[PDB]
Amino acid sequence: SKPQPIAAANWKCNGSQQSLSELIDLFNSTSINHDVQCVVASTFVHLAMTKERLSHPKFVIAAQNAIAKSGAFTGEVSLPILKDFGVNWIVLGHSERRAYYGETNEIVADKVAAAVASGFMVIACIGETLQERESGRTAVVVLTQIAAIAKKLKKADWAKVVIAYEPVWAIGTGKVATPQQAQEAHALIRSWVSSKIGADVAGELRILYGGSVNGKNARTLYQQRDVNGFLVGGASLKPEFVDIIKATQ
Amino acid sequence: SKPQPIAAANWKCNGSQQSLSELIDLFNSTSINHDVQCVVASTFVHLAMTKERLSHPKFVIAAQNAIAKSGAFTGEVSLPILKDFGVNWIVLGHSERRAYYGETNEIVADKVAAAVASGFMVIACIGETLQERESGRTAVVVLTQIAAIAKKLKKADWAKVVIAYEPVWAIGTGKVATPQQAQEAHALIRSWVSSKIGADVAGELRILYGGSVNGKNARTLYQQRDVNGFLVGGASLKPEFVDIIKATQ
Ligand SMILES: O=C(O)CCP(=O)(O)O
Repeated sequence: SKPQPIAAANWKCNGSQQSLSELIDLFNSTSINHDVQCVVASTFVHLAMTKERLSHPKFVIAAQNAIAKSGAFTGEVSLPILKDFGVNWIVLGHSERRAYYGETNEIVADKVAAAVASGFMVIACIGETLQERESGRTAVVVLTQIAAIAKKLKKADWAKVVIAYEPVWAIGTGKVATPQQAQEAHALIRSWVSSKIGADVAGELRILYGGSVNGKNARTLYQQRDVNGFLVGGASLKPEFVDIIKATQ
Repeated sequence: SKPQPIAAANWKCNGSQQSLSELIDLFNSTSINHDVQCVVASTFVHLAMTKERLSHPKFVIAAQNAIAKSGAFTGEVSLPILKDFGVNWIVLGHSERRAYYGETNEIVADKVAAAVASGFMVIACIGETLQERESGRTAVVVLTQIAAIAKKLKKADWAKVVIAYEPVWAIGTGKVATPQQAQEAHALIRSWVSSKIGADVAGELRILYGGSVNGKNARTLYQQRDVNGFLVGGASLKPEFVDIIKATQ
């Protein structure tokens, strides 16, 4: 017995009106018969189009980032802005952002807290590098990530949180990650939550696999005990995302 | 005589749907009797609502930032995405991006270069901080900034560039630079431009003032030989933006 799965599509910084419109269309067609939460996370610029055009009852929209308050932050987009706009979902603290845009754990932690406080469903990202992994530092890092986030949350706040574990060590590196390696990590996050936050929170918590997933492997990855869905990059700009959703039962 | 002035609104990370509709209705209501190019830079999230609703022939819509190419940059927007969406103007290198989000002169220069390659009209922000001004270093700072941009740009490119001079210490503080401070700063930029690029280019270039511009101060700032207009933060969220516009006459 698992919680409700989530098939999240992180379109990242990609797409055109034309190409996206098409994909939206493929999606609304999809017959999904089980309890799953489909999430399409578009660029800020594509939100409106996606909003109007996505009609499927299992699909909800997410933004790929946000700052906490409004004000003088040229080029940024805030939680109030998003909330007014009718977005209740958010990806926070992705790998690409921690790398290229200076997202310390504490910045992420703060963002998650702000979001949770504004009523969003947060897909908060954690995950270690090839360097970190290699040097025997996996658990230390992942637990620190989750702990930093954990601090600012009250127990009741966990209902608003989804964790996506990203194997950074396996992305762009050459390395392969097996379903047992996903699961090793997944189970260690849940361990942590169970232990510090509580078994009841633990049981309900969605831990999405945030690494390389496609139509071929998603069923297998899904087979694992602590894999509750996916945060999809590549395969999300594609028709196979539909197999990704199916693979969640 | 002078080049065609610009009056740009930098809404920054601010706004509500209804609030912006309102300004836009006002803006559409306004009869701009003189040749001025009016710009509205709204958040990414509102580019749709701005583009669809903003009717006035003297107004363009602009983005507050972008990255050069599309790819795996979760949270970010690229030039190609903006170009696709019918946005042809961009504000780049803003003080708040340089400060908070580590945008170096290198980064700005690269962004600008790419933006002009892709056929955008670019408002490039340059300006010293309080510390530098008090240290006597303003000259060095502004030139280094302008020269960085210059490196990446060949002659013709200049046609699509607009230079915004915004002293950090005047950004939403109340400390509007005097007309004398602005005019000496603006002249310096132009004397560097004529020297390095060409006199032909220097007379064509627009150089804008930004930092604590309101309806009151605007007319005098504008009277200075080398002041081609304004980049307005705060007063752009108000009906006084209109006053600032009429000030470029
Ligand atoms: O930084 C800007 O672009 C304008 C700052 P102000 O709000 O003082 O006009």
